Amino acid sequence: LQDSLDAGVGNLVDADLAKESAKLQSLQTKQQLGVQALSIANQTPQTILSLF
Amino acid sequence: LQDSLDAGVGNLVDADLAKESAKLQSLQTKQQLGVQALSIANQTPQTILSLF
Repeated sequence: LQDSLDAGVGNLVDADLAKESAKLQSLQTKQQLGVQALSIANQTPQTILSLF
Repeated sequence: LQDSLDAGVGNLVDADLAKESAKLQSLQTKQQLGVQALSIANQTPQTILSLF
């Protein structure tokens, strides 16, 4: 019964790490893509300076 | 919400400078033409001296 209760605790709280590896690599790509998009959005306003 | 309020203040007060460049160049040309027209208007009266 104690082994069953420990297995139930593990079923209740434990994460599935094998899916987390793919989620981690995808988020690591997404964060750099977001940094690049933010850099381009920062660059965008300054083109007005060429008009003067 | 703070970002939305900042965007609304910018929508309210901010100028569109890309039109301002054209307005500035046209206003400079208009100022030069106005100085020329004022110069001719100053010159006009003094032709009376040829009659005497």
